[PDB]
Order: sequence, then C-alpha cells, then structure tokens
Amino acid sequence: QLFRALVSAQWVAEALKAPRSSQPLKLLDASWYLPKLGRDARREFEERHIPGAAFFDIDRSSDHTSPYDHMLPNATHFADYAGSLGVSAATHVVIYDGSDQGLYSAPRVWWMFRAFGHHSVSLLDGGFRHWLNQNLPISSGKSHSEPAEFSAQLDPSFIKTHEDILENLDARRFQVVDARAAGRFQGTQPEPRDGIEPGHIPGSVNIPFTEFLTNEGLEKSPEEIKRLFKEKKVDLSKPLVATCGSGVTASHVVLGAFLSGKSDVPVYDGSWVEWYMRAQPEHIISEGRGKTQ
Ligand SMILES: Cc1cc(=O)[nH]c(SCC(=O)c2cccc3ccccc23)n1
Ligand code: NA
Ligand code: NA
Repeated sequence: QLFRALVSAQWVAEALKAPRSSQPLKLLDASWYLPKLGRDARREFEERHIPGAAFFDIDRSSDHTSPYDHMLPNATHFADYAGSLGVSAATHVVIYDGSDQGLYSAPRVWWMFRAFGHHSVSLLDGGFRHWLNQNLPISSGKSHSEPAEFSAQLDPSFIKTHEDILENLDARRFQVVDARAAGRFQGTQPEPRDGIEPGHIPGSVNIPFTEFLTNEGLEKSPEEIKRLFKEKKVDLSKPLVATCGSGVTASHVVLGAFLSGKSDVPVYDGSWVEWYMRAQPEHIISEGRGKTQ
C-alpha cells in the first residue's frame, strides 16, 4: 500500500521506449555535491544525462531565509519550481543523481515530493553510475521543459523540529538515527560547514547512509536493511527520526525504512548544522576537544 520507491535502470530504459500517456514519466537529475568534492552537478548534467531528463537543483528548492542548510521551502515555492520542471499531479517522477555512492542527494527529493503531497515518485536504483555501467543511452544539453500545473501542500508529519529533538532527549519517544559518516558522528573527522564542529546528538544512533547501499551503490535488500537496523539497535516497530548534516542524506534512512515497511520516518530537517548552532554544551557529544575545552 505504498507507491514503489525504487525502479531499475532496465525499467527506465523500457519506459523511454514505451511512454505512457496517462502517466507521463519525468526523470530528474538531483545531483548535489559538497564543495570539497570539486564537482559541478549542473555542468555534468549538461554534458550527460538520461534522455529527456530535467535538472532538479536542490538549491532552488530550499528556504534561503534560514541560517541553516538545505531547509524545506514553503509549498508555493516548491510547487512553482516543480511545475517549471514540467511535473503535474499525473506525473510519475523518477529521480537520480550521478554520485559515486549510486544515490546520494536523490533520496532527499523523493522525500520532498512526498512531503508536498506528490506520492507517485520513485528513485532510480544505482543512479547514473549504474545507468552508465549498463551502457544505456545518454543525452547532452541544458535542462529545459515546458511548464506544468502543480499544487503542493506540506504534510508536517514528514518533519521534526529542533524543539522536538530537544524534548526527546529526556522523553525518548523516538529513536534518532544519524546518517553522517562515523567519524563526523564520533567527533574525529571535520564537518564540511565552516564554524560547525563534529559530534552527535545525545542518545542518537549512527547508521551512515552508505550502509544502506551495496558495495557498488545499489539498494540493499529489505532483508538486509532490516538486519542493518537491528544490528544497530534500532527497532522499526518504534518511532524513528532521521538526521544527518543538513537533512539530505538522512533521506536514505527514510528510504531504507520505507522499503522495510515503515513509511512514517520524519526527517529532522535542521539536522546537525542546526543542532550544533542551537546547542548548549551538554548537547554536543564528541571525542573531539572543543575550542572551549
Ligand atoms: C548535503 C550534506 C551532506 C552532508 O554529509 N552534510 C551536510 S552539512 C551541510 C553542509 O555542509 C553544506 C550545505 C550547503 C552548502 C554548503 C556550502 C559550503 C560548505 C558546507 C555546505 N550536508
Ligand atoms: Na535541512
Ligand atoms: Na567545519
């Protein structure tokens, strides 16, 4: 009783050859990379992308009035932007990116469409990496589309707030799962944002987003995902909230839970950037020694 979250490269290639008029397919490249990788997602799209794809820029689908990173825009802003990419309520949106990991930032966009009330959305398992590995056809050129009518409404159950995370330190009403790399979580490797130092939220559990994916960047099976959660002491029959640096890679936790039957995993959108900025010293658990310490 959920719309499929994953489609395969083979499924996509077939759809490109057999298009479905009543349910049009819109392919979106949502690649986004941290600056230190020295990659230009938009330019890469211009060079190669899945045929007929548009480029979904997650910096044009964020609230720039926030001091935090990658915050959900309001619904009017999202709808304007999704309609400008040619997405209507009839559309089966399929999102990918070109990350080394397979999928990286695309899960965030799958989550956002759902959050804003568009449930016919999936992700291309293995992303562009796998598409290229299969020697499937590619196109070049800047992104474009005719505009379409799109409406959005945010369901707030998709989000948790700082206030919620804070209340939960004592209340322990939900399990917080943090998708950052282990060393950022532990406090021994740097955070990408200048002025943010690493560490973790007290009581949270680290499941780096890479552990949801196979060695070659395909999704693990639901059998293996359930095993992962359980080995990390996360109980899927209890509430679960996903978090990371800025709320982007958190969406792999959300996806993994969705594929294992649990559809209601909210994202703490403010994530570690917000948490660190709004913290008292008791709120920052780290093996690293602060400037103050
Ligand atoms: C997506 C992501 C993944 C991740 O592992 N961590 C973060 S923290 C936000 C951030 O570094 C950041 C976000 C936006 C722009 C920036 C510009 C400079 C440096 C850091 C960031 N974000
Ligand atoms: Na965010
Ligand atoms: Na930093």
